[PDB]
Amino acid sequence: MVNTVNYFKQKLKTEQQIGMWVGLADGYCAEIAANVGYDWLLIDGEHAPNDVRSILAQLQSIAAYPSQAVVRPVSGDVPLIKQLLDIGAQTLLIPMVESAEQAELMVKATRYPPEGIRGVGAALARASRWNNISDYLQTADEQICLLVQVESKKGLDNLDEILNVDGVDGIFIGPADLSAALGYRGNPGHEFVQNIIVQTIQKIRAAGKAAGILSADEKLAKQYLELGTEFVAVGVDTSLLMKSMKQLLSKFK
Amino acid sequence: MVNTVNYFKQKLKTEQQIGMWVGLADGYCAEIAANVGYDWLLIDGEHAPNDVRSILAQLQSIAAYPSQAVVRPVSGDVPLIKQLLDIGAQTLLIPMVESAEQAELMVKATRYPPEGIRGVGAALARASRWNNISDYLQTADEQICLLVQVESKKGLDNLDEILNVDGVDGIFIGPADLSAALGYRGNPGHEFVQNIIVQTIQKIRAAGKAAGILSADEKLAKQYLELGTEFVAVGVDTSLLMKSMKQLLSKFK
Amino acid sequence: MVNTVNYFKQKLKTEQQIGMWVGLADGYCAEIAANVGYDWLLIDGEHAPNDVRSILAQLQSIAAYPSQAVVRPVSGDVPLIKQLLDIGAQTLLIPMVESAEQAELMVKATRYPPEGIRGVGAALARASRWNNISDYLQTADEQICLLVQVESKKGLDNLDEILNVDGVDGIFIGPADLSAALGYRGNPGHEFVQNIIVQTIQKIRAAGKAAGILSADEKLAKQYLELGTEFVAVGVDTSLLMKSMKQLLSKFK
Amino acid sequence: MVNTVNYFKQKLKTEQQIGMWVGLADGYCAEIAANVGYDWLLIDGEHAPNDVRSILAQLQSIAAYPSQAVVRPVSGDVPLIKQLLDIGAQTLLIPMVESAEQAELMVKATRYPPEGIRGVGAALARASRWNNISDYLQTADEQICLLVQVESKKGLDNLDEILNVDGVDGIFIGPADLSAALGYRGNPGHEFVQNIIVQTIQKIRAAGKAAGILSADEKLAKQYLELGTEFVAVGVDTSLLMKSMKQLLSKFK
Amino acid sequence: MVNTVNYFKQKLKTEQQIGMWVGLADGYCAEIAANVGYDWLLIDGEHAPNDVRSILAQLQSIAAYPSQAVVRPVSGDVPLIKQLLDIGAQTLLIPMVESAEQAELMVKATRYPPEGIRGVGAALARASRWNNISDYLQTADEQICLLVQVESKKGLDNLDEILNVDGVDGIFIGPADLSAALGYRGNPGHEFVQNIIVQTIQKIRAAGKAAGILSADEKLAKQYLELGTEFVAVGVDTSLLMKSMKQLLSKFK
Amino acid sequence: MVNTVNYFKQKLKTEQQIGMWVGLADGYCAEIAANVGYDWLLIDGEHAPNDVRSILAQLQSIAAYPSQAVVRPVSGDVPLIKQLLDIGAQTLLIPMVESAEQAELMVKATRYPPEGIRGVGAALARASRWNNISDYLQTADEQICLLVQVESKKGLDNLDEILNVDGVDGIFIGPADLSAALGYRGNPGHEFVQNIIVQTIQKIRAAGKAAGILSADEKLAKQYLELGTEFVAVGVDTSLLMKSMKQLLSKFK
Ligand SMILES: [Ca+2]
Ligand SMILES: [Ca+2]
Ligand SMILES: [Co+2]
Ligand SMILES: [Co+2]
Ligand SMILES: [Co+2]
Ligand SMILES: [Co+2]
Ligand SMILES: [Co+2]
Ligand SMILES: [Co+2]
Repeated sequence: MVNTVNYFKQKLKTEQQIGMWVGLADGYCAEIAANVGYDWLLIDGEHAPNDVRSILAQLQSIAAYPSQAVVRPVSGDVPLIKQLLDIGAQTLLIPMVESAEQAELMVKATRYPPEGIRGVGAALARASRWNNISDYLQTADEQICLLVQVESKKGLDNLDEILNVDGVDGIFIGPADLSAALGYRGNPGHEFVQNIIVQTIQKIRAAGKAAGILSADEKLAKQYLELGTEFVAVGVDTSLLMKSMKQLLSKFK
Repeated sequence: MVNTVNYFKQKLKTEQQIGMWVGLADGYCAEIAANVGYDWLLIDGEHAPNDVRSILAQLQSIAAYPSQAVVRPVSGDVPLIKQLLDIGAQTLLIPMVESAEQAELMVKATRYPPEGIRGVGAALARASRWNNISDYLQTADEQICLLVQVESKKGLDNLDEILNVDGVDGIFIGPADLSAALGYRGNPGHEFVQNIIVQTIQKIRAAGKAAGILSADEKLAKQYLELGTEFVAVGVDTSLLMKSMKQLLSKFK
Repeated sequence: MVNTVNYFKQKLKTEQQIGMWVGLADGYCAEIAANVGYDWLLIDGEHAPNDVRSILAQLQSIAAYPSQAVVRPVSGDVPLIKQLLDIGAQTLLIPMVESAEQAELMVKATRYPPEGIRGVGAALARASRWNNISDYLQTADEQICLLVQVESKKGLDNLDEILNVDGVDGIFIGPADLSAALGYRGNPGHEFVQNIIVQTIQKIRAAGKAAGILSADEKLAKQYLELGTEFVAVGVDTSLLMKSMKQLLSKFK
Repeated sequence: MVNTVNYFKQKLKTEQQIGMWVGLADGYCAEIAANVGYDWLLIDGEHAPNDVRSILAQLQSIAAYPSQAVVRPVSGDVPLIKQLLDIGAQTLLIPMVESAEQAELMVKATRYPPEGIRGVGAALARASRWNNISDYLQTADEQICLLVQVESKKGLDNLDEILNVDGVDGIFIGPADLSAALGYRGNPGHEFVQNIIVQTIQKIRAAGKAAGILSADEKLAKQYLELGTEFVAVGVDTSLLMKSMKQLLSKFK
Repeated sequence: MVNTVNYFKQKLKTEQQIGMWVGLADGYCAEIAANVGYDWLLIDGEHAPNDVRSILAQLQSIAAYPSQAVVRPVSGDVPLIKQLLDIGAQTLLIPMVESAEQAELMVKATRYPPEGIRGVGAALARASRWNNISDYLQTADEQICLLVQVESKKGLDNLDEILNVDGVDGIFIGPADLSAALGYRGNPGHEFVQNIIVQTIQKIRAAGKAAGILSADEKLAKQYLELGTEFVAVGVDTSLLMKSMKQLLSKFK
Repeated sequence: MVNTVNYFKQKLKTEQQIGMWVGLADGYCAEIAANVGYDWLLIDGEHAPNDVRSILAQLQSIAAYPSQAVVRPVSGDVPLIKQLLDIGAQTLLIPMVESAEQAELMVKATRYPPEGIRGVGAALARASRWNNISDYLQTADEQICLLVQVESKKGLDNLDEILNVDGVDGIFIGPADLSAALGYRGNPGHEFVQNIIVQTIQKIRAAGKAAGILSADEKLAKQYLELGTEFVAVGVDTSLLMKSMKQLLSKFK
């Protein structure tokens, strides 16, 4: 078997990828999302009740479908990153990255020694298909994609330094965390926050990195796509389930 | 503690109850549905991948919310009915009921001896809260609600006989199974099928039983409500999740 | 490896075995019960929310301890009996047995062809330790113990016929089901029910079969032990957990 | 989306398919087996500790790989067959089929009304991908494959009658059950049993049905393949795991 | 919907709340405890085999009952605190707190930016009921309760400094960890330890914070209640289950 | 009950113990491995998808068998070490230990106060069998075994200092991590790596510590055993499952 090609990583340079957030924390729900045709699915290990074992079930569900899986760990924890790579997550989204030093550690966390610090256990890993990918330890690094989130004042204070880190493939803006950090908690739509988001996207792309964001607001998501943003998540499974059920009940009250 | 009052059962005689089908087969998804404000939630043990233990998890999730739980077992199996009653399901929907003899057996299956055949194990049952409901064995039968499905030609051939069974609280029409049985599989909206459904609702209510149905078609659901139908399910969680995600992607293709 | 000796089965002829009912439906809770020193533990697949997979977890927990496991299936279902034997349950308690014909079918359900109808799949079974017990198919039948419950008027109407069935090792009286069947639901302590229970124990033992019963009432359990009853369950984990927590709170209200 | 093509079913007429028995009862273990390249994988719901939910996890794991899934239910139970078809199993292996009447019921159990009795719930089914396969109710029946086991004296007594059932795609011989039924329990390799197995394969193929069998004995498996047997399982995951670990330890004792 | 009111937090100033430790690590066992009538239940993520997903199941079980849930994480880990708040734990008990600097970080860990560092993901959170609590991001902080444990010499060495931290609602004394730290492991009942515990309760209350403790010793628990201690846990589910089963067996040996 | 004797720990001084790596992450698979007769089984929480709860299930499965369990946590995390000790793991293997300061912290992490920092919660712990081991807090420390991995250049740079740490019972060499660290990723069999491994084994034993290693290469494993290596793992369950299934298929292609 040849290593699974990371099409998400390649497409950061060739197209704009439409994403769906997956926080229903279940292999069955992840498969429903996988049937829709999103370019990427974000399995959320930060804000949904997921662990390594439930994330594995969802990677297994999604794997039969063309949608590319991206996993968000609860934090930039090196041993947790090791665990998510070995169950076969090829793209990671690291929340709350705030310095070039932290970004560089996340780069090393995703790469094998001697250049990085990813723990080596290919005999046990779904990532290598238990060494059925015979050259995995030589071909693994090439298909791993590292995305970091800028979503705090400290992240914005270190943006230019993070953008000079080789191995950071993309910077994703978190509007909820960022609007809260800016003293506009629950009000990311305010011009003060949106002007910072637009300037941040423009700086990310000017440094030759992919820019990403999540917005469930169709107008904002379309504006971000018009600006060239490479990976845009346009909704959240929990939100869509709740709103679809509420909108239906409202027709009958 | 006093036995949990079956408000669904009482409301069969006082109002029209709006329902949501729950087939995501998970305590977390069932809780999301429980927050919307449906009069009843149908935990589907027939057409969703559920078992006694996953149904228990969903009963526990939903129990904090006013929505009334209704459980559909995979068939009219007396021992499975016993298991679902003991985990605390107070309303059952029995699929593919086809004779007064089968309906009478379902009545007995839901009632304690000596009048019925429900196995007695109150020390172990969530239904009795492990005997924290001190008079459960005296008060249980009063709060159990039995619904049977008519959804085959043989069911229609025995409709008047089923409607004379004391202990059948409601008859629910299954349009998918019924349209297939009539040789209109996938086409319940045909006049041939709909004229039979309307006639059947009228006969159910004329016999003093509650009538029920599911339709994700807003026009048909509203027509059934205009006809007086007492318990109408107006959508399905799996369907709403898939459609909401597809409609969103179509805005960005 | 030699087949696991069924000490419960041997001890039916040599001592009085004290039992604990296990309805907490969990490997962790079953292990806590296994540490106490009961002669037998009843994993309840009838009145607790158990399935083949949760019963397996509990057999695995209990297996490190001297307590003998007895499993109760939800009914006398031949294919379910096959499944419980292959995960390694060596003693079964069949609820609501009502005829010698049904008892004879339960005997055959527990024995390999050609004499019985137990499905053969030793390569897959924990019972054979996946054929690490090399002579399992020759030694299995000898260590299987069949217990049947008499707990209805029909069971009492067929008691002498059930007691003449070769392969029925023990008859267990269910006081909850039996008192309900007799029109004394929730009142097994009444003399009318107790006189029938005592006569039934005396007839079971006179026919050379082991007699069994459950009572959480210490006086009744001691009376049953004085009468020679071979397997007496003296309490229920769910009941003891609830009562211990209530009694403690009552000291502080 | 078009309905998943059942390549196993097509290949019954064009090649000899090599199978692996999957009884480790786990999505992770099923994926390991799926990477090897077997033509078919048998998810065993009869002799491994599986239920609808664990079988679903395994179908989801295997679905990313070319290996075709076949599911064996615990018995020819119509409602369980409905549940396994809805989670998306397209090929079923029914144990212990013993009459043309039972084989005909299994045919109807796998087909929609009005010609069959498969319950209709496409909105909830992974089989229809929750109606994302838009024409599922018209295209489903064509891709369902029914295999029945002949593995008892009564099955052999009804072989010619079972072989005349339209809709039975294959007859699979169970050597463990059959050798036990014949009074050679644990000794299927005896000439008395093997002559019956060879004669039975010849009759199945002479009637234009596919013949199948399991043997972990390489010589017997190769003999069955030389006889033209269409679907041959050549080993069992639990057996291979145990033997590989024992053989390794024996090098070091 | 309005944010769930934290009655435990309010009652720290108005009454003495009686608690039960929940370490059976299971939604079913947590529900049994929830039925008893304790003022609070401690879901132990430090000393029972719990994770975010098993804690969620227990929050869902308990939520239908008046008992207030308190969750203990395995350590004062900021990302784990984020995960437990989002699944809807409103009161946290942080073990082994040893400085005002660590206590201040735990305060920030429980509050949204810009004043704290709690990660913002309300669309995904049971805490916000997936934004069905429409003003959650404005109302959340008010209903969060932070308890810290003093249970080491370093904790006692920083007691006055911890008691001056605004946002620490209560200090809980851990007698097991504290007696071990003092060189009296397994002997918290010694006067040397008890004089320190009483002095510590007095200092906690003198500083205007709530004092808490666990003791399964009825005399010590009543003494702590006489001293004004605001939140007293009086037993442990695992302990009560084991002791109740052992006491029963001892009546029959 | 007396504390479970750690025979693995004792045998470090009296014999050479043969090990199997257990990464199938499942109680059922761990039991299969436990039946084979390995001296020790390594439950891998670093490179297999395990968490505290799945490791508990595996300890419960294995506990009925003489094979000694060793658990590898994902990293030398003090709170995770506490959790693994409380579920009853008596031998820990800490990956990537790189200093005497880190080794000394791991020693303290495994011992109760006042000499160590292991959190005290014996009422809740399987380790104490919920205090059914009445003297657990006095007898626990004696039966705990600490193994640390040297598998990086920094570990080799601190080998003599790690070997002087009292409480380190064994040093285990990780050939995958070490060969990668040395710039021979995937090529541990190179003489440059093997000469370092042999020298490292000789130094470990010269300091009076137990030496350990994993190799699935029979020749290398036998060489390490001839050198006196005290604990040698000779294979991996995931590898043996994959290779056994591939080797079988290759006989039939
Ligand atoms: Ca199950
Ligand atoms: Ca978990
Ligand atoms: Co964020
Ligand atoms: Co239907
Ligand atoms: Co009974
Ligand atoms: Co068979
Ligand atoms: Co403590
Ligand atoms: Co390593």
